[PDB]
Amino acid sequence: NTLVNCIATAPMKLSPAITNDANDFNASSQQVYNRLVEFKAGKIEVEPGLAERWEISEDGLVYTFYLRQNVKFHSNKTFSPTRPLNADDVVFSFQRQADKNHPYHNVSAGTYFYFNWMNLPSILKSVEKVDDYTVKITLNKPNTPFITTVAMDFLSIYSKEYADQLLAQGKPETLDQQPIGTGPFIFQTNQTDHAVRYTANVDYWKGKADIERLIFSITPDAGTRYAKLKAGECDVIDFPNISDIAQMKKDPQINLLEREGLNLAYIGLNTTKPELNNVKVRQALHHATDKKAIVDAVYQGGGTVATNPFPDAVLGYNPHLPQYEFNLEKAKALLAEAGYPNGFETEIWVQPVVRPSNPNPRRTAEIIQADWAKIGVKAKLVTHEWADFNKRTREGEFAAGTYGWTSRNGDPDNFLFPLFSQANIPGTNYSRWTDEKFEALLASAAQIQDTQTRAKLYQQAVEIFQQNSPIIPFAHSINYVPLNKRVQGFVQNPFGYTAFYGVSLKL
Repeated sequence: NTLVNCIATAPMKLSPAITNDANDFNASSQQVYNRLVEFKAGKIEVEPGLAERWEISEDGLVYTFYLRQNVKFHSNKTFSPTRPLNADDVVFSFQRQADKNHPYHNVSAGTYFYFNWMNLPSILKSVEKVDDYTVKITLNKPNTPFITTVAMDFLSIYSKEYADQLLAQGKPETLDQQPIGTGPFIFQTNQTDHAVRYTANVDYWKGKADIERLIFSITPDAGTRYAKLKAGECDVIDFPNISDIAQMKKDPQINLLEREGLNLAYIGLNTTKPELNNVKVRQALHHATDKKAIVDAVYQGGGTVATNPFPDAVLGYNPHLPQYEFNLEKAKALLAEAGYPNGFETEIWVQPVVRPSNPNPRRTAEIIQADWAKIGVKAKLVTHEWADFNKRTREGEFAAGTYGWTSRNGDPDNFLFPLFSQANIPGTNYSRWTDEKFEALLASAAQIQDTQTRAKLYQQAVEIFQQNSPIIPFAHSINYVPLNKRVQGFVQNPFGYTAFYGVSLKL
């Protein structure tokens, strides 16, 4: 049994702690490593990983992880472990990142993109060994999403024994280039070009994987990946051309899996601009945003109309959030009501660098421009280079624009706080909107543990946001995993990653 995974580009880094491109994770953390807790398959909730169990103190400040016993690291021709995983390995993995003086902190000229993106420098107070099987993590303030952060790829647990050996041997770089973990697959040290090869770990604590060998074959052309998948020369492909999706849905040889991405494409509105400061005007522009047309024209099937600022996989989703239905007549009337019988002139900043959240900002902008014009809003499309687009948006120069956001941990806090907190102006809160009650709900919700209590708080916060319409959500992208019919037991991951543990091959 050999699964062939055909990927578009060669993975740059085989070390999750120092990876920028989330696609590298599929070649390392996803097969070779484990985390303290792991996301349940297909879900955003966590379950025990290298921690067999954990406790959180009353105040939400202290996380205590009790480590699974008799977990072995892999070996290669350079390294054979003499002890099982313990707290030293966990402390090493966190501290390499958090402690600038740590001996491995600059190994590989490494940059801890995710540690910083998830705000651990400010959230994390300390990571301490209590005993060999107990790790105590203390936060600077309570943060419920932290438990899900711990399950993210960048917090994969490395072997300190291996790291100690390599430092002693004068080649610490090897830690990042020849990965050793506790995970379900072992990185084959003998490697060829245009491919990454793995073998099943017989000693894996969850039980040995069904598939004995994994080949990641670099196959740069989308059309070729598709062709080979039909041919059974690939079992899985990535970055399928959207043009091919419709026919893939008809192909007997293909099992096309799909689900909404944890992202949002929206029209941002600068609520400090004279006309856009007016809530009724914003509601009017919202009524004059043809979301179905946009999704239809722009995503060519690979997207869904957004009703909430996050998809229904996210905690707090509200299936009956009131909508500003597309109605130009109502839009123009609202504009008159707001004191603008002849509308006004404005700008729509077009995003110049395509992202998965929105594969065609230019066409998005054009559709909106045409409808807005019909209600007397004359919006010129404005082009900028990537860096300018971003910097002058953060600084509040824009009026309207085509923007997107992707959540990395999938928690409602990691949509609503970045987008709408006062603290993120100037910053990720492009619209500059704030509301005292809304901000209090976000803080309470981020600092409360109970799931259903959080969900109600988020639903309340989102209703306030919706009433004020500071941005106009229009789409979530759809992620696709095209599989050959032979592969069984693969579960699509909300974050987009591909894990092959638990997967089996027919025929």
